[PDB]
Amino acid sequence: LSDFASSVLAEHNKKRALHKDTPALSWSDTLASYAQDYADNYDCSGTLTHSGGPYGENLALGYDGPAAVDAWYNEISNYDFSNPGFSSNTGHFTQVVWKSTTQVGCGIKTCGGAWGDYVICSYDPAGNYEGEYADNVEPLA
Ligand SMILES: [Mg+2]
Repeated sequence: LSDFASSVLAEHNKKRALHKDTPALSWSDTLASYAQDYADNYDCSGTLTHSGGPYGENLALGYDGPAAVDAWYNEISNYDFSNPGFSSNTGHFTQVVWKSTTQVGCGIKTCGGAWGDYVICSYDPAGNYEGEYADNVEPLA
């Protein structure tokens, strides 16, 4: 794996191990080809829009690879494990730790000095299935 791929995969697994019964991810070359193509074509507008593809997806603007994973994960501060499910400010975290997700692949592209890096990670199987959060988003162990 490349330095970007290794550091990003490692950051996912460092976080997932903090949670009960959550296995590590592996890198997928096909997922990364998908994500890097979307990163290649990103319009550097400052707006984050999902690709609408078949995989799970996390997006960030202004962080390198590992720092993006860190920011996604830090949404745990808004997650109420007593009331699991989706919210606009927890969906990145729940995809990072989604138990049934087994593979991740990501891409990156600079958007200049005013935006920093655009980072997209694609996930297979996808996370954030409504009604399945309790089975796939475990509490801190
Ligand atoms: Mg996103």
